[PDB]
Amino acid sequence: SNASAEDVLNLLRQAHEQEVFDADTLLRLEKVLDFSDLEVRDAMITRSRMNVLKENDSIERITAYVIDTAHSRFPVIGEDKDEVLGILHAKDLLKYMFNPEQFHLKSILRPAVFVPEGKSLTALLKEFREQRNHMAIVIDEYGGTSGLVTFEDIIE
Amino acid sequence: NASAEDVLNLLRQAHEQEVFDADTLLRLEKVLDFSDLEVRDAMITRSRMNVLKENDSIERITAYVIDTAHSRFPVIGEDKDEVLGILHAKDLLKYMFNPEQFHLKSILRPAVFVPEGKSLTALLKEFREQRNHMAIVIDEYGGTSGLVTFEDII
Ligand SMILES: Nc1ncnc2c1ncn2[C@@H]1O[C@H](CO)[C@@H](O)[C@H]1O
Ligand SMILES: Nc1ncnc2c1ncn2[C@@H]1O[C@H](CO)[C@@H](O)[C@H]1O
Repeated sequence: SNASAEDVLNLLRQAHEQEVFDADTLLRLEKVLDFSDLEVRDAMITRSRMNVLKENDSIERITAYVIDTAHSRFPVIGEDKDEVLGILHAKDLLKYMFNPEQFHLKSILRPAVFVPEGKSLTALLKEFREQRNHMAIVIDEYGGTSGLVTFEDIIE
Repeated sequence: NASAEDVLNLLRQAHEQEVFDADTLLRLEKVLDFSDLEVRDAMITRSRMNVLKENDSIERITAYVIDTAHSRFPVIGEDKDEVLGILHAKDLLKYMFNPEQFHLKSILRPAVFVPEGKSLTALLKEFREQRNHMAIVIDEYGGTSGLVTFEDII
């Protein structure tokens, strides 16, 4: 026939009132339902607001910036934010705890995963869980950087 | 029981009607089929926990943290039945250019403790409210049973 999320909601609210499951479960199911309507667009941090690291910055300046912002992962850029070279994970810096003089950012930089703004959060979540990924870079329909999106932001 | 099955097949029907996609269906099914789960069911058991000893040197701590590659670690005193707090790996960066100043306890956060028989559903809720990611699971006498993470229950 034909249906809406509304019909599913009624169906579930019904089961709860018939005590098939409890209030907390009901809230969890409705949250999943609401989540299914969302896209990367809805959870991303926009380009002009991302905290990034410059390709050629010193270990001292990188480390201070990482501590200051307290993030765990950072896009690393070349000329500007439309040239993302990779992702640095804050804790990969600890490899240089005792030999900072040997710091080589390219030695610890990981490749960036790219996604479009229209991608469903359910697909993104599945891919984050599979790839053991935590951050993706969001690309606009022309190849430019639209922003970034994180696992911790979407599981909120 | 007949209540649960029924809710399920109507969820599948809503899927075949384009209400939501297969990925969502999976999430919904999981939240149901597994709504009776407890912390006990998702925990990393005591022997498999990767922990830090309170008095280990910055060298030993740092190598272990890099090797196991977790982002969070219980910190213990005498043994695993004495958890003193949780260390976030990135907080070690505080000592990058002054490793001689290392004081593990200055970067140690309070541990949260939960019972084995707590529902995952309730735990999930408390993790989200508390902006918490790890809990230490304890038995009926306060002994450590294991640890449990947001990652593992979602
Ligand atoms: N490298 C980054 N640049 C801009 N915002 C971030 C970055 N990493 C995490 N965030 C956001 O800040 C919060 C805490 O890090 C996260 O929930 C996320 O929304
Ligand atoms: N301190 C720790 N000791 C043992 N396993 C952990 C620790 N922190 C996260 N994990 C588990 O390692 C896996 C990868 O993060 C997850 O299943 C997570 O639960």
